[PDB]
Amino acid sequence: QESVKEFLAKAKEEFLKKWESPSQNTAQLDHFDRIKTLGTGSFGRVMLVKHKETGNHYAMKILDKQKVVKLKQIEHTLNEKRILQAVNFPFLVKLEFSFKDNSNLYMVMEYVPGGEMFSHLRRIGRFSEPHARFYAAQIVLTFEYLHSLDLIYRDLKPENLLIDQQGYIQVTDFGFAKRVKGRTWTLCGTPEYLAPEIILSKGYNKAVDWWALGVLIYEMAAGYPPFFADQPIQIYEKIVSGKVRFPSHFSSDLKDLLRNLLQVDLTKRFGNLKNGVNDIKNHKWFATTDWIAIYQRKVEAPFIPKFKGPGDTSNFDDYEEEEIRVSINEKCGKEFTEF
Ligand SMILES: O=S1(=O)N[C@@H]2CNC[C@@H]2Oc2ncccc21
Ligand SMILES: O=S1(=O)N[C@@H]2CNC[C@@H]2Oc2ncccc21
Ligand SMILES: O=S1(=O)N[C@@H]2CNC[C@@H]2Oc2ncccc21
Ligand SMILES: O=S1(=O)N[C@@H]2CNC[C@@H]2Oc2ncccc21
Repeated sequence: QESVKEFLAKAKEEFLKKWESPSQNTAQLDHFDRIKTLGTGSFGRVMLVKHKETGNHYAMKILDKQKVVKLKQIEHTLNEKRILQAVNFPFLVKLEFSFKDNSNLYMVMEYVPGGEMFSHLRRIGRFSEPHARFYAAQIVLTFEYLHSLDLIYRDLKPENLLIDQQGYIQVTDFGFAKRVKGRTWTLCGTPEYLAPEIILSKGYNKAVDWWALGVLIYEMAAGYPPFFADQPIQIYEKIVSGKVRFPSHFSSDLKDLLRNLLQVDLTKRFGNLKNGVNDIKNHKWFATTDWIAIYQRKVEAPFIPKFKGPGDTSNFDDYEEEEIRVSINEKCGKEFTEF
């Protein structure tokens, strides 16, 4: 379709302009009041903050430079910020500011008060097929966009998909995203969502995102992912086996789509064939989907999260509140020069 081609051509032009001249150092920490920790991990956390001058709320991802270095995440962190400042798509979180100080890297993003899809999925148990399909269509369009820019996302899972005030998805967490022409090799991602070629240490490509979409759609519609176990090695054995069991409540169209996304041979996997994303968009399971209406955000969402206002944190959970320390001395300045 000419409209799609012209759209993706302009999308790549606009991405490349920002990719080649990234923004840096667009705020500082004391421009914000810290409100609450929204999530925490091994080298950083995300905090709800309020900008003092404007009153606007934001999600501030804070990465400890020393821990980033220790966990060998320098390149990944530089990828994340460079990609986020260059992308623009309705279902991608907007990066509003970035900056660094003696201790930390900061990415200040739009705050999405509806919470993680993970929470709603576990609360409701499973999504109906129409509900899962509404979210899946947004991911399909987002991956069509990212892949057209030579970006691989590499961290699709329910915790990384926030639900906004209109009930639409905002993809967060570009920590593993990478601009790749051709193949890449890093072992990264969450075990349940890894394609076989990642587990087998192969050079892999954007087809791993389409595999992860298969896992996500299965998990949304079943309530649990297709490959699970207590030990990652047992998960990996199931992933590489070519065996998936579907709940009997799955429609035949859903099972067919999932057999083609959860295709262990990457050369036969939907999204990675000659017709690319169109094998997915034209699949029977998406027959009711108005792709343009989804992109234009004209479809009524199946679900609007309950929240009281732009600063409401009720849909996020409670974490120990720790200091945001900024050392009197600069740490790892050389490593993060480009940030
Ligand atoms: O609530 S989160 O902390 N959940 C996830 C944990 N890391 C990926 C997601 O990061 C976030 N990004 C923006 C806002 C909130 C969050
Ligand atoms: O639900 S939104 O208020 N927020 C979302 C988060 N930023 C992108 C989305 O923006 C929107 N665009 C159109 C209608 C509604 C919305
Ligand atoms: O620790 S790494 O092995 N992590 C990533 C794996 N492939 C890209 C990165 O390669 C590296 N380049 C230089 C030093 C260390 C590494
Ligand atoms: O609380 S809102 O859903 N509605 C508000 C009423 N006037 C506009 C405001 O829009 C919002 N913008 C960002 C987050 C939440 C909201």
